Amino acid sequence: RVIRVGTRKSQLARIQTDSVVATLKASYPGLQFEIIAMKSLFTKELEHALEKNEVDLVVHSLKDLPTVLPPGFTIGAICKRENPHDAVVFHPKFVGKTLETLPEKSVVGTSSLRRAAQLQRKFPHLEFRSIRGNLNTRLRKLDEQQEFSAIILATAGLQRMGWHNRVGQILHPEECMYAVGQGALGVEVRAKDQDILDLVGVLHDPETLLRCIAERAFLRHLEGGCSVPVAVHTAMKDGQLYLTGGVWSLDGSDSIQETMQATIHVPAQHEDGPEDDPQLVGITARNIPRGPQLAAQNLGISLANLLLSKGAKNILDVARQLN
Ligand SMILES: *Cc1[nH]c(Cc2[nH]c(Cc3[nH]c(Cc4[nH]cc(CCC(=O)O)c4CC(=O)O)c(CCC(=O)O)c3CC(=O)O)c(CCC(=O)O)c2CC(=O)O)c(CCC(=O)O)c1CC(=O)O
Repeated sequence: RVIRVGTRKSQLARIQTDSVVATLKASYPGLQFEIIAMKSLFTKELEHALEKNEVDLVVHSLKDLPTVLPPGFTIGAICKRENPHDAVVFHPKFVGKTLETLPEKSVVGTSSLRRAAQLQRKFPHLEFRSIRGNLNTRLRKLDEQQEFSAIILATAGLQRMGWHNRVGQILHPEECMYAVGQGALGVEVRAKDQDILDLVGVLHDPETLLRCIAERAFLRHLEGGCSVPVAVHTAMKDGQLYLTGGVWSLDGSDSIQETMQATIHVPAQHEDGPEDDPQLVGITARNIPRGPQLAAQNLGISLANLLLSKGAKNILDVARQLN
């Protein structure tokens, strides 16, 4: 009867879970949804819950899900993407500044290798430094202490907190391309639970799905391991899917970046697809035509092979061993 939704207890995970449950209740007003509250450790804890039929589905930020999931789990819904951009919050003394106009040697807080690599390259006169804590803690550090002049974070995190007004600068791709999956939510479920897969398949957004298949296929084929600097940009326009991807050394000084495109129509109709169909980069979308999904996957693989031909494996190897 009731659909059990497991969640981490942190505030942003609860907000994300609530928003997905709200969309499910809009399609299914006659159904009961119960929220059960209980990093890579907690991902496995939620997977255990799901393996043991303690919960039926779990909501993650998509960028937080590896491109290979354990067997028995799949991503049963890619929700419509929120804003994928990275953003800057400034120290309060910096009224109306941007990263371009901060004094030289200002310290910017980020614990993302990806952001730090791209931003050191774009802003060589700033210092980029690790900062610890959840979003409320980083904002306190910034408001109360003098170490940091600014911090970097995902716009969609602040947006979900109701704190969009804290944003002082939205970074564009030439400054900082986003992480694979950033801004999309993914729902993880048991790989062979057909009732729940049909249920959450109403959440799939076809454009976001194809974009993220391509972003994820690209990342998987690079085989860089976790936490190397890799970033993407995707757009669907005029029948084309565009994928830009890049890799960087930790200090940003070495980089390879290329763009490929493919003719991929965004499907507007749901279709009743076959059940034997294997998942693509951990995603199961049986109600969306399969052809465009495979084409999005092939685009990511292609762009990854191009980058590897131009030397990406050596950049990723060095970055991985120096993190
Ligand atoms: C091998 C491998 N492991 C993973 C899982 C994985 N993903 C990341 C990316 C990551 N996560 C966070 C924290 C965060 N998650 C969501 C938000 C809000 C935005 C949103 O919903 O999209 C946030 C906060 C925020 O971004 O503001 C971060 C940022 C950490 C920080 O700011 O200090 C990042 C890094 C980034 O965006 O560049 C991680 C890293 C976690 C970390 O660095 O703290 C991990 C696990 C790990 O590497 O240990 C993946 C998937 C990565 C992807 O798809 O983007 C992979 C890749 C693979 O399978 O090859």
